[PDB]
Amino acid sequence: DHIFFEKAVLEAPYDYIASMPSKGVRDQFIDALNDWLRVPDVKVGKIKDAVRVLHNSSLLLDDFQDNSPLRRGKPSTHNIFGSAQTVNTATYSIIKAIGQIMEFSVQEVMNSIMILFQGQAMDLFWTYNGHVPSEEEYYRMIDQKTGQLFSIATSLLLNAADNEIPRTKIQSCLHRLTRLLGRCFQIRDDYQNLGKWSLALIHMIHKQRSHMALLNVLSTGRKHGGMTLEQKQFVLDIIEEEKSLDYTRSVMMDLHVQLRAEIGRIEILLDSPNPAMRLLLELLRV
Amino acid sequence: DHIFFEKAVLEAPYDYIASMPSKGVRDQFIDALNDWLRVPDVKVGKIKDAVRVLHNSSLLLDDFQDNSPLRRGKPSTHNIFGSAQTVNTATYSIIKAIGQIMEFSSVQEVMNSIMILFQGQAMDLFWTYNGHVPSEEEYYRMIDQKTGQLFSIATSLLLNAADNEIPRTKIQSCLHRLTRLLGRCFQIRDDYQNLVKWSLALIHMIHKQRSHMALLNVLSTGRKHGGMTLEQKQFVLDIIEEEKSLDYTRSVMMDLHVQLRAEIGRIEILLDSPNPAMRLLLELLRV
Amino acid sequence: DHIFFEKAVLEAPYDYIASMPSKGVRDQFIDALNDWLRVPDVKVGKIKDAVRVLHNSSLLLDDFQDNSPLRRGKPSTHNIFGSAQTVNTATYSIIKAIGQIMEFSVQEVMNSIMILFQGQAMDLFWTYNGHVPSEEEYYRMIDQKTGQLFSIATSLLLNAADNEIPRTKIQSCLHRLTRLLGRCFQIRDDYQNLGKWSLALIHMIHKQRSHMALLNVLSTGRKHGGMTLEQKQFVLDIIEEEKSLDYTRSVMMDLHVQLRAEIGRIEILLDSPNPAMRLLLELLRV
Amino acid sequence: DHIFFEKAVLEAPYDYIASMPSKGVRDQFIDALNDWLRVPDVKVGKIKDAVRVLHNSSLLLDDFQDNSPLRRGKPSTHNIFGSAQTVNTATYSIIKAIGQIMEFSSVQEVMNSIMILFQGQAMDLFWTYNGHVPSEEEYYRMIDQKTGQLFSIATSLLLNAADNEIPRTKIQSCLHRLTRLLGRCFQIRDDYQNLVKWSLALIHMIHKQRSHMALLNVLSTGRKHGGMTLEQKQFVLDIIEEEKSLDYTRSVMMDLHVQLRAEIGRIEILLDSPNPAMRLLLELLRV
Amino acid sequence: DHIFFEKAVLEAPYDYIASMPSKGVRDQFIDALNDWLRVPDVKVGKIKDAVRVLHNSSLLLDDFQDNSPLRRGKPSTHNIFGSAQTVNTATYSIIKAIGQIMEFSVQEVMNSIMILFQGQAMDLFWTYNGHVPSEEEYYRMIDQKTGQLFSIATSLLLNAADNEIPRTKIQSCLHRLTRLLGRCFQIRDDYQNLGKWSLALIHMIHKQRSHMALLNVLSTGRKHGGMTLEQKQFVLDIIEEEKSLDYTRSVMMDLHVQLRAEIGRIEILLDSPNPAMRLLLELLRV
Amino acid sequence: DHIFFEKAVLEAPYDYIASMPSKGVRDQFIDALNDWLRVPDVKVGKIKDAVRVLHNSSLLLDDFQDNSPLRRGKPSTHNIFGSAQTVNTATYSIIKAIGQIMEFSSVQEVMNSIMILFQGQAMDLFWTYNGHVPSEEEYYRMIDQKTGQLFSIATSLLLNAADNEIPRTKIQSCLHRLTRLLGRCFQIRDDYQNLVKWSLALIHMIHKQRSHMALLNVLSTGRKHGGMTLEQKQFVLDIIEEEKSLDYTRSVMMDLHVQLRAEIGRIEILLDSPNPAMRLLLELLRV
Repeated sequence: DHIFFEKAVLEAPYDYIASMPSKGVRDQFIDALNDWLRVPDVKVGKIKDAVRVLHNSSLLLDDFQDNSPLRRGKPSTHNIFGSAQTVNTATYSIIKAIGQIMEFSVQEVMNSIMILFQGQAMDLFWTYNGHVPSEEEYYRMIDQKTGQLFSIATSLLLNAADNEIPRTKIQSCLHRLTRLLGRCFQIRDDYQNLGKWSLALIHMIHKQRSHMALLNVLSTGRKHGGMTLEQKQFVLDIIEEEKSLDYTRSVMMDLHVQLRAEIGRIEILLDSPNPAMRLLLELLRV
Repeated sequence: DHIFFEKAVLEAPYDYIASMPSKGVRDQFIDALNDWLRVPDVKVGKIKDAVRVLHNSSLLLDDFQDNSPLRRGKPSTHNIFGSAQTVNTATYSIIKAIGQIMEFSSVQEVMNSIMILFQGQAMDLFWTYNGHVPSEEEYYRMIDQKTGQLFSIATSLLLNAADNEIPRTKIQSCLHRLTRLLGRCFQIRDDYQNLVKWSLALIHMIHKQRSHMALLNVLSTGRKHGGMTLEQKQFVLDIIEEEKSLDYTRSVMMDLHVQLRAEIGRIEILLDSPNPAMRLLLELLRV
Repeated sequence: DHIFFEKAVLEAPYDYIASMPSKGVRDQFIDALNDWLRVPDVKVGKIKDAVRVLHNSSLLLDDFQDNSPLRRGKPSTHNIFGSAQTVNTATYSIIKAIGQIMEFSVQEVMNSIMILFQGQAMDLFWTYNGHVPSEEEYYRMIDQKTGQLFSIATSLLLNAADNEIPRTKIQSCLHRLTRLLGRCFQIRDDYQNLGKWSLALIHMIHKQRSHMALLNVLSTGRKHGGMTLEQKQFVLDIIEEEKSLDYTRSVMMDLHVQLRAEIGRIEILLDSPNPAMRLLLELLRV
Repeated sequence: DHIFFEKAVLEAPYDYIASMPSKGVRDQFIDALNDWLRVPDVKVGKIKDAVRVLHNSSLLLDDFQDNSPLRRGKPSTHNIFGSAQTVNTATYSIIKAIGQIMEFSSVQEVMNSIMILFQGQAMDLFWTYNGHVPSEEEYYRMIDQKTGQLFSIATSLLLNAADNEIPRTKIQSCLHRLTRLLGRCFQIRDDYQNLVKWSLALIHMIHKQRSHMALLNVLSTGRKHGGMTLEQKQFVLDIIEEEKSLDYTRSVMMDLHVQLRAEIGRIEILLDSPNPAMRLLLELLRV
Repeated sequence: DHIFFEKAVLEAPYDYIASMPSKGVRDQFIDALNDWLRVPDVKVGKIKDAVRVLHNSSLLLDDFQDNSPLRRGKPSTHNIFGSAQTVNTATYSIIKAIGQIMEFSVQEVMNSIMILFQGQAMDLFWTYNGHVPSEEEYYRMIDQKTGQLFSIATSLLLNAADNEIPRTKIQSCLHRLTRLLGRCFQIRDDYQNLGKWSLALIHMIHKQRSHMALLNVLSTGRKHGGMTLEQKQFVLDIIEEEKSLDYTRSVMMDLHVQLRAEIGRIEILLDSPNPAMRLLLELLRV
Repeated sequence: DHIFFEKAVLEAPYDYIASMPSKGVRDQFIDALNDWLRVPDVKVGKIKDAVRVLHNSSLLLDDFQDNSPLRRGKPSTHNIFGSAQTVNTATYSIIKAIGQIMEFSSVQEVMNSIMILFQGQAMDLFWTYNGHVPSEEEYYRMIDQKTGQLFSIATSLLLNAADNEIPRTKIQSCLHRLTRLLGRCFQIRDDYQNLVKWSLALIHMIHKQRSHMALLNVLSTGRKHGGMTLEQKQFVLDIIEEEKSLDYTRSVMMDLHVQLRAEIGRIEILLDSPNPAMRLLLELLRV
């Protein structure tokens, strides 16, 4: 009656970003995963819906301060509803997502979600206090979020997997695959400007030599809550001349080698070749 | 450890406001309620700890961007960690609280209890951002959805762990009615104390009283500035005091005390237990 | 001597906007009106001059805070002289205009001008406190300003009308015509973005259904003293999909029917067909 | 009614500052002036009411964007209604005042009287915005155009309604000379009181005294910041006090009192009426 | 060891702007001057290096607050290191420059540099307190900076001049030439937008008539620490219609006449025609 | 004159802070040092004047953009002349100071002495802007490069003009060691006084003590805001006082006094001159 109006208020900021183009690597991963596990279409639908809400809510919490517009006539959610409403809808949406998950123990599910916020905590902490994460810390952070969200999807699918697949023989390789895939996806994605960092930027800072100019723009942007368009150009130009993108390409090639090995290992564990998964891996390049 | 370090980062904004001195009404209500239910001290402790986390996280989530200090050597949590870390920690803390609830237990019922709090806050944030002053009825409905609901959650948890010699089914209806009305009484009183985000006096003066141009305009000035300074606040106060709208609040509270005293009596009779603790709590919530 | 310098200071902000292109619908209306009344060219000149000063001064008072530039190298008057000088010149110019009018009773003339500020008061009041005017209030506001300024011109012309036209038989229809024409002109003009409002925007809010997104951008722009370019795009897109411009077109078609009736009624009262007035009405379309 | 509501909106910013306590000099001057002219109490009331509206509207028009509160529970009109509503109401109020003037009456002469006020304000706003410090002569010419002119308007209105047994033509010249000089005396005094927008002391120190680098630069700092804070103001004050430029103000005021006392005497002789009220007013305008 | 790192910090903001394109009129002047004096290539190199450091450091002190980017991906030095580091590096660089100069008396060298700051003082003073310099004051300011920097180069070269040139017979004409050349270069350069001023703008203000609009934008920009793009357009448009660029062209033509006379006088003092110097003069036109 | 006017413009920001009351330690150290070297009063006067110009110019160069007033009627130099004029005057004043140094004299040695000050300031500005908290060792190296160096410059100048009966070569090594250690002692003390840009206590608590999350985050908050307000400062202070890191400062200063008293004694023996002035100065630099 009047409660439908209240719900419409509560979910208005969510419905806003939920209409944006997703560029669904995650759903393509779940589809590829299900070519092995063969979970009923009805179930993977709910699992997709669950992790999407989880992913969308992550974005709302991430971009609740963002002022830059999303599309042509679509401002940031913050520029429609303000920070407070955005944050409140986001927190509610996560809890609703967890409630939806509880249909497919309790403490285990809660812990899996909470790891995501452990990851975000480190990312936020480092950003706010001006720490450039080492490559090792960068990876651990990715594992606790982008990799973790991927892991949640994998676990839910394994739980609802067809009765003719051996879950215990496969759970091992499946999560090693998931962790490496999320890392590969995140590294690839952070590369597609040149997240807040990149493998190139991180390596350049920590590897060798003085780039006083670079240290100082980052501090400048940090003081201003981000860098301008010119400053970003400047940082890209430094990275391009130091040949630091070549390091990223080296790591990714090795990452594909590790991942192609994991897939074949699983393809042999089951009697199922997975071109879809190998296809997805091949499209996460350079 | 290095995961202990990661935990310390995550909990750091929570540990900050958690050291602030609390109001005390919530724990006092639980103690007064337990004089009936006689829940084991260990269990009420966990229940107290759980709703406190739930309460502190609520504070963090709506104070994540105000700039006024809490005490002299205590800036706002926002002015220590920033909005992002504050909001992230807060959201984590709520999930951690829900995990703690289940630990001493239905799953969907627990979730629905928590989510009501955000439906109530959604309306609060909606009205504020779009310059709508709540009607007295909407103001109550919001209070029931939040402050009344958090009290309700505490009540539900106590009932489930009540000593096996009290009749939970005979007492359940009366107990939740008492809880809702007391949360309202607590909130109205609290908003009143803070007057001299809304107030029953301010609500009544806008809807059932005729055109005050300076009041409406100074509210819009504050609404589009994030908040009013002291002189604007004082100006709003001065208007309320000359129109004697504070008397309306006094009237509602007195009637609310009558309802509540009657509700306590019914429960003091259903059980064979007089509750001077609950009645004292009621009396201290004066306007 | 030195007083010429002082006057040049006082009227500098006025001379600034007075050189802008007017897009004179008002003067075309006065010309069309004079095809009936046949007021001496010298007199309509002074009347045109009077209402223009009145209109220009209205703009100065309206845009004394505006930061957006007018033309290519022409910033807002505020960005040349500041708010204080702009406001002071504006108020002076209105009083001078009234003095000029007093050549063509006193309390009646003063009252006619004061109605304009009654209209602006409601517009400013609603804008500042976040009230979206109903269609009825929107009309009453238009009648008290854009329609009122038009009415002032009509009255002045009627007063100086040729001796062979019956003022008493015509005054009735003439002011009904003027009120409807100003309304039609304002509705048409507010449409030419998609004033601060529009008939479409007003109707959409008040007619039917929840557009949470729409309510919230308006509140956001209100807090910021106007919306950005993206937010305006967003509002247009919502109105375009809700087919709300179709309501405006419906009202305008009806408005032209009422107005064509008024013109013919006057064309028959006198023995004078007025193609110029009908031409003007036909160009205020969609 | 619904037009009464519209009126209330329009007059709301005016009703706000109209409740502030006034200086009182203007009404006192009119009373002292009426001890000569013996205008019917009803008429001087309307004249007082008219120039007050004219005065209040002037305040609104140049205080439409300063952010400092007037009293403790009284923020600036700007900080209640905003600039737009303040400016719109003010402009309306001036026109309403002019309409009131005609009501108890030439048309063009009345308009010209009002428009002088804006010519004077134009120069004030011009010099301020472009960082020009007025010469003492320009400072007087501005005062005559505004504060002196408003007093002049009051004088003209009183004269026109004067008791039929006083010779208006014999007294007119002396009366306007007195009015101009008293407006100047009132303004110089007032600016002096506010020192310890300009001041006679500050004007004199810049033009007839040699190079003070810190003073000029701190003025430019304030001019491009909208205004100086207290320490900058205090700094400006400290410079004026050590250069003893305040003594120059004292000198001008003493000479002004001599001129004014002589002017009152001439009028006290043209009429057979000593005016202790006007002389008391003069004496109270001390530096 | 660690001191190399400290030096790299200290000189990081200097190395930043030192890589920018110079558009070296100054070096072309020194080359032209050396066609007479014939100072050893090694020495003019150090002299060029000295005045460049001096010039670069001048820029750092001038633009330590500037927010506008220099090139495509090169923000202002202020937007990399902040004002404090920029100012500190600048002051250090001047002192190092003076130390470098001391290889080619002491009080005379110090005084020559200090004149530069006397010039900047007047420029900064006038800008901050809203004084438009007269043409005479404009010239004296130029002589104390742009002309003075040119004079420093001339003096250093004269000191190291070949033994077969008469320094005493030439010092007179050489410094008159230098002063006039710097003035001509600065006037030409200030013209290449339409420094903070121009000969046209200065003349227009001081020559004749009221341009209220012009006075008020300048005050507006002054309050805002500079004018926007539109305001600058507006100022150019006023100058272009008042035919004030014609005054600049008049002064420059006369300046070339004076300068061509000085060059020939020197060409006859020595037995050396200097096409390079005359070439440089010819390229400082309009 | 019209060049005297130009000079007045140039020196105006310098003349402003030059009238502020000085700390006095620098001149007191020179006087105590001259009790050994017996430099003619005329010469030490010029040396004092020179290092003062050098010191005042340093203040101007790093206070050219802070907005807090110095006294009640004394705003920051920045808030009188702006950053540009302040920075320009400061840079000129340093060059003028160097010219004064040469006047009462090597050229390259004098320049190198001055340039060390900017190498030290470069590190200070670098660490601050990029959020690096100096290690105790780096903190000392910076102090030696600046405050210690300015003292060193004064020492070198005194030595060169010392009375011909004191052995400069026998005393040079001990004198510079004393100078460096005293500059450090003066700076540590001064930073300590300002606690209750860095401080030895704050430095020690971050590096040799374990994870304080609120401290690090509030520093970053201030670092990206240009500076902390009073409550943030007070909050930082409250943390230092409960961790008793102030005791570490006390320990270093006591050990520093032991070293310095030993150094004075060696010089009191190399010369036949006890220096109660230098020892008193040492003792007054207490923590």
